[PDB]
Formats: sequence, C-alpha cells, structure tokens
Amino acid sequence: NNGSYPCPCCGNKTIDEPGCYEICPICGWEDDPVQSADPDFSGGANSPSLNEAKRAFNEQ
Ligand SMILES: [Fe+2]
Ligand code: NA
Ligand code: NA
Ligand code: NA
Repeated sequence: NNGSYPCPCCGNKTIDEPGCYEICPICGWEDDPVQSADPDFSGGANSPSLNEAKRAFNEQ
C-alpha cells in the first residue's frame, strides 16, 4: 500500500511510522530501527545490512 514515509531500502513510500518493523511489500525490507540507524549492520530483522539490501534491490 501507499504510505507516508520512504522505505529505507527501496525509497518508495510504503511506511506508516518509521522504525516500527513494517515489512515493505515492494522490496521485502523489514523496517528495523537498528538497521536504519547503522546501515552496515547485518543480521537484524533482515539478514542483509541496509546497504547490502539497497544494492541488491537496485541491481534487479
Ligand atoms: Fe521497500
Ligand atoms: Na529507490
Ligand atoms: Na545512523
Ligand atoms: Na555488516
């Protein structure tokens, strides 16, 4: 669905409240506040870090 905040990974506005573990229906990123705080931290709610996930999404 449309939301009001950008997904940290894909940038599409699918998020209602940042840092509340919403899962993006476009790219699959789970909005874990740890992983937006540290974009190089792997193994949070998502296996990839945010930076890893961003690159993976873009290369599709
Ligand atoms: Fe996304
Ligand atoms: Na984007
Ligand atoms: Na930060
Ligand atoms: Na890492």
